[PDB]
Amino acid sequence: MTDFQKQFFARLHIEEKDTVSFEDLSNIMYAMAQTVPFENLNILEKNFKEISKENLKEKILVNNRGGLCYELNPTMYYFLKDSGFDVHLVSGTVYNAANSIWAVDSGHIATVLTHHNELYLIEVGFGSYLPLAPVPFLGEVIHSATGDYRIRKEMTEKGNYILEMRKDDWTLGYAFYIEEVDEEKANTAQKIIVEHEGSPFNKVPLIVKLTEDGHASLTKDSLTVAKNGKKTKETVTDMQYTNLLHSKFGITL
Ligand SMILES: C[N+]1(CCCS(=O)(=O)[O-])CCCCC1
Repeated sequence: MTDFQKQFFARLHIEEKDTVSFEDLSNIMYAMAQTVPFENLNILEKNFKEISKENLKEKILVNNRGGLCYELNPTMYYFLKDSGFDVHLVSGTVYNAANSIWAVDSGHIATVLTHHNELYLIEVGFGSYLPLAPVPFLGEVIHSATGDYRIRKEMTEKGNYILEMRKDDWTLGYAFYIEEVDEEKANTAQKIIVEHEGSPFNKVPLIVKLTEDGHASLTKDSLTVAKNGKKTKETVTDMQYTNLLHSKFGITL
């Protein structure tokens, strides 16, 4: 068991395990969603670092922060790698179904896992749109509390595969290429999301995390808490913003 693995189990508040199985992945992903939030604050504080195993262990596992896709998915990638799984990073581009257009090119990073000769997409970083389990490339629908998810082989101008989702009809989440990439592509996604003028993540604070009974979202101005059949939206002032970061998301800057 490496230090990365130990800090990871600790971060997720789940049992240490010297042998991690495939059947375990779903519950680790669920635990990761409950504990590690999607957040962009290091872009705004201008203290993002190079994407690496050490920097990420320190930011996410030691300092109990969250991150964006190019931080959360490589984090899981490293955990999965030390756990003996055959894993790879892939690059893609998110689609903005609302406005019917692509997000910034090559802004997304994700993880693919090989088990028993079959491919699974491991997705823990796509905001709150989380499958909470591996998504089989064979095409099977994964049902989670955040919605439905499936992979399709499909050439677009942003990849040769797609992650589709709902919840009302199937809509494109992101397109990606199955071709393997490394940390340098991850650092490039960061640069893109930090710098590009059309990036959704370099203007205002954005923090989301799943919870027991739904999810919670925070911005410069408002806190949204969704439970089942109930949503609360409320204004947040600068004075309440530090407490909320800590109390709802375990974030201390
Ligand atoms: C296929 N598509 C996405 C459609 C968007 S939908 O929400 O309906 O799934 C349209 C532009 C070409 C590449 C992406």
